[PDB]
Amino acid sequence: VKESKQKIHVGPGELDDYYGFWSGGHQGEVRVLGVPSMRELMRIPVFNVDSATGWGLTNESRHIMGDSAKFLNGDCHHPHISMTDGKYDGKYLFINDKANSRVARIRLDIMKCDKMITVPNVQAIHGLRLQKVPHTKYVFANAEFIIPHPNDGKVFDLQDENSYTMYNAIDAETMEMAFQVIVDGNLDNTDADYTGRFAAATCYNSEKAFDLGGMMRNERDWVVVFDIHAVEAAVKAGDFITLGDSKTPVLDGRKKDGKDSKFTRYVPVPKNPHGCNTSSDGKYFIAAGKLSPTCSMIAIDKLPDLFAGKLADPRDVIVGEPELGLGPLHTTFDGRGNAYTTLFIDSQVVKWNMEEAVRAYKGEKVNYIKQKLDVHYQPGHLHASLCETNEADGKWLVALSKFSKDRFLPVGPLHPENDQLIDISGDEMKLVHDGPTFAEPHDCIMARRDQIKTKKIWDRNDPFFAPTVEMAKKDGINLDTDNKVIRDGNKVRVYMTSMAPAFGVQEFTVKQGDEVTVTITNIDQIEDVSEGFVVVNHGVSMEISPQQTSSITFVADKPGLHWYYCSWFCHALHMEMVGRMMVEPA
Amino acid sequence: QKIHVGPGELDDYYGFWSGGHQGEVRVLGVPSMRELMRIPVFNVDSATGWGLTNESRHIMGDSAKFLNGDCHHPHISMTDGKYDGKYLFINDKANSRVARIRLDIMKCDKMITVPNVQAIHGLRLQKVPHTKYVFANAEFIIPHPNDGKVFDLQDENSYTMYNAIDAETMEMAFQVIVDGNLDNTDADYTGRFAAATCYNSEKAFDLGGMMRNERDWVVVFDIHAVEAAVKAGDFITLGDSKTPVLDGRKKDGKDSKFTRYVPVPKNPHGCNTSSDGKYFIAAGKLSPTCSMIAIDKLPDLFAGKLADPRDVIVGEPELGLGPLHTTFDGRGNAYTTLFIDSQVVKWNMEEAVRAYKGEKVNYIKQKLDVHYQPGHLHASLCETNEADGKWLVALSKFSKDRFLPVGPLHPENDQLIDISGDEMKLVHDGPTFAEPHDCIMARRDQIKTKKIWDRNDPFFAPTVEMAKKDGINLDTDNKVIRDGNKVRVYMTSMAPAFGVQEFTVKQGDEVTVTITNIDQIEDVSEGFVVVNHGVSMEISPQQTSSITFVADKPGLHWYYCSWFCHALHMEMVGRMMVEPAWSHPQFE
Ligand code: CUZ
Ligand code: CUA
Ligand code: CUA
Ligand SMILES: [Ca+2]
Ligand SMILES: [Ca+2]
Ligand SMILES: [Cl-]
Ligand SMILES: [Cl-]
Ligand SMILES: [K+]
Ligand code: NA
Ligand code: NA
Ligand SMILES: [Zn+2]
Ligand SMILES: [Zn+2]
Repeated sequence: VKESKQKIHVGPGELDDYYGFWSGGHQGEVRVLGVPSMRELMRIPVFNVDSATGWGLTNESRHIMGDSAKFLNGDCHHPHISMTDGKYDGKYLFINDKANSRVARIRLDIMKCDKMITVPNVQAIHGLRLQKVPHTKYVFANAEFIIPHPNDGKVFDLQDENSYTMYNAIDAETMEMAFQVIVDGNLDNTDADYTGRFAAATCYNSEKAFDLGGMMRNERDWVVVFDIHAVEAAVKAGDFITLGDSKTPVLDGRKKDGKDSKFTRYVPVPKNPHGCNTSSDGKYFIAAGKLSPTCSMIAIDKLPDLFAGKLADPRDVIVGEPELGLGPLHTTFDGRGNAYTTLFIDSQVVKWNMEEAVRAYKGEKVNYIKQKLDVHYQPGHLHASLCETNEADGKWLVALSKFSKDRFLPVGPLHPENDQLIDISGDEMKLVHDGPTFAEPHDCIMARRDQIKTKKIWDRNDPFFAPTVEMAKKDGINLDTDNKVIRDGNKVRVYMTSMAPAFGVQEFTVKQGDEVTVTITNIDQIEDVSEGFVVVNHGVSMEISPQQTSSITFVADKPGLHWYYCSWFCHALHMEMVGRMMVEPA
Repeated sequence: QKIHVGPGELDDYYGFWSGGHQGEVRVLGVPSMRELMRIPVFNVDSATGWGLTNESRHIMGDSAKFLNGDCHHPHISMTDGKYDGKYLFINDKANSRVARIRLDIMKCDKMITVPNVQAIHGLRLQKVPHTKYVFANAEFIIPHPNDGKVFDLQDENSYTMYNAIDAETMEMAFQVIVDGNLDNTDADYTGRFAAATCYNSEKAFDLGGMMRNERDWVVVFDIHAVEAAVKAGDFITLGDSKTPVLDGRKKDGKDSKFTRYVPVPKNPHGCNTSSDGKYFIAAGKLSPTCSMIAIDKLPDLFAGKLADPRDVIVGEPELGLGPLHTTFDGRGNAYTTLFIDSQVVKWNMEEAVRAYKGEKVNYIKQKLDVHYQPGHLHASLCETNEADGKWLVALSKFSKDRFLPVGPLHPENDQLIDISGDEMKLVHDGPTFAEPHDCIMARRDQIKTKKIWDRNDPFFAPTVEMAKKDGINLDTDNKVIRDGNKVRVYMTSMAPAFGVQEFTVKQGDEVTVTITNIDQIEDVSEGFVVVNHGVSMEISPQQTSSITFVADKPGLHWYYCSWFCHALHMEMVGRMMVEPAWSHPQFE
């Protein structure tokens, strides 16, 4: 006997116990929440353009974004935190972009996106998860959509021998591609084991069909299992091809005339399986059945025998297939031996015992279902605290439901997502809070307060603006002290320190048509004194926090006097923290 | 008064938060302080496609080229001094705009770039007899014309202007040249008078100069005189704008017909009309006071019956260090933020007036510590004659240690305070992003929203008229219209299928995709994303939305529905096939 009775109220002056990192959904950012209050503490821009901080306008952010800075949109789903020895290490958060086929890395000490990659030769990065052991060496990313190779407009047939999609491994630390594995069918979600050897992905379109009926044709799709060690061996030996103009090593993980690749095994699993979730004890890849009212449990410790050819049938690694309810989509873990699965149709979370399910699969009459909790309504992902680690603590569960209906005040034709906080600390799940959220966050991840360590003020050597420091060095500028205007043809490079309540350069004059770069270094040492910079009627806006250098470039296409001002309330004299750009005509 | 909204309970109020430097408007439930919706305005929203779609770019006009805004001041339209729930208006200081949000669909439906001005900051609405005008301050003095021949703020043609916009048409109604500059503004409860604070009577550009004068002022506008002069045709126009411009400057110590200047210390900031209609209350900021302007002494002021403009001041209570903003409980108490002392001070307005006449009396009732450095504050219904004295939100600029560390950039702290009693009680710390400066609350029953669009809605009526030139019935048609190097795809959609699931174009073609969501059920929002083309938008029930992009890449390119709509959402996809340029006629 043990009751679910955790406190959910965080009053004024008290602090949350966990960080929550929510996907921004179709809006493209990442959001930091406090748990259990469920309040949003910060927004981290990634694929969106943020007016407030200038992400997508500043030179530092556009440098990180590369050519994809031309896109103003992203579509996020799956946020994950880097691990060492199967425990969160607080270093990085990674997230997908389904719309423009990217992966982004967030540095959790500064809470900013610091690296971004467009995955080559694929369309739509959706499923995403991290290697656990011995650390997050790879980020594993699913490209969802089958395309021709090359995709040059000669062939559109998705059944062509060179039409396929690929599993993607990105080097977590350099954020360069590591390798890609061609697969049969398509990819939905993915997860990794607790050794570094195996990873797995559900596939819903084993039919390689383009119509909805054609995609639900097979009684069984599969989860494809990857022998990452075998892939690495082939890469070290130079046994790969490359595609197009990408140097990324490409391995062929498809079945050929019924013959298995060395890199993959295809395990039959019903049906359009969706979630692919690794239990915190490291025993199982659990695939949610979706169109089948089941989950399929793959025994990770049978995978070595599978790849060695010691098992008679790939179905032999399946050790449980519990029947749970209608529309199972995703699974999470309390660390006590239970799994928690969302039932999209029944609109519930079902708590079930994994080892009891395994015994039932063998024929024992044992009820593995512990409880079903109604949620409101149509849940997709769910997430228990530390569930992706061997420290899963069984304290909090968030279920992310797609249809909020009447759970909040009406706000027009568009509705919020309902992210419901559930106490799982005791024997009985208890619903404690309804959290409305914008643009369908879809999935989220939690970390203990003591697993995250952030900077109070920037380091002057920070790589985030190192390229700007280098520019300054070429101009002979000391960013910590200088207030100078550099003239170079029709290019003007203004450098200034800023400290509330005065810009270090309070006026400058240019010629109509000049290309103006303004570089600002906030030389305050006081935490929380953020500064801003806005050029009126020129589309220019950015943040400069303490000890940060930020820069932005725009053309002075309008003659006359044009004001700039500090946007971040920084001082009692904030309204008066302003300057003048004077633009001479021809 | 219940503080917590449990699962299945609803909030009692809507809150409309300024999005600050991030540029949107946010809808919260009060008292839970949870965000229920985001309404894109000056930001580009990946999720709904605002700033990408043809409908939204049509509304933004030429300013669709800007990806930023800087919001401060949301206000709800009124009839006879009470909110009527029709419209929300908000400022853009960064690119000099005013936007209107329709509160039935919770979208921005109109936007205007205010001509011949820089930086729209202060904004407020006429109260009586209804919101005929939106009043908006341009903060910064500029040359006229601003053609780069003259830069001097002291020149006789350097000035800023007060701006009145027609609330219903969202066209300019008039502009009034002022001395000094303009910070915040409010309006009376008759329709005759509006008022604005000024902090730069010195017309300087450096920090020292802007603080030189012991007093600046609040400028008072006689709107009846302005309208009369417009009907009489006694006005000029500036540049290409047809907006009537009236001159409200002093000339050689003689007042204009349109304005009076009441000296107020010092770099005053907030300008707030008491809910009983009695006072314009100016927050003294660099002066540890507020200045109370007796609205019923204004007619005499404008008729020469008073010797000194200061004679309309009937109170000037000493409150504390750095007064910025004032609000009202409807019980005769005012509440003022003290930025430096980091408090909310509750004070009785009638007793402050008594003390100004020398009657020794302590008008200060309570000082509540807030965390930290508060800017604006808002009490529920404070802008109307129904000010109900229930909730107060103070919007503080430095949250410091009140929330978990999230790196060098901190959230703002918007603190909900219970004022239903004699003692202010702090009940909730609400962190927010990008500095909402201000917010406005409305009772649940003051807001009525639509769940399904009407097919004739003006938001996409331009799109309906485009479709008709192509012979298209948007409610039924799934057609690919070709027109040179332009391709216009029209489709219905209803979960989980697009009505056009594939189409073929030539490389370089300009493709417009128009989708009409013909579902009838509430909350089946659909989406549309073209992979690797920077294309994303929302289509809600009965809405038509459209988006235009160049098919610049040969090959097969998937599109998919982004908004979860169905159990078969994952499979609601389509294919754009782009034939390569080398297989079609070659152009340079
Ligand atoms: Cu722009 S100021 Cu006190 Cu309104 Cu926040
Ligand atoms: Cu510097 Cu506000
Ligand atoms: Cu239609 Cu998702
Ligand atoms: Ca299938
Ligand atoms: Ca002054
Ligand atoms: Cl998953
Ligand atoms: Cl104000
Ligand atoms: K702040
Ligand atoms: Na990169
Ligand atoms: Na307009
Ligand atoms: Zn997902
Ligand atoms: Zn899912």
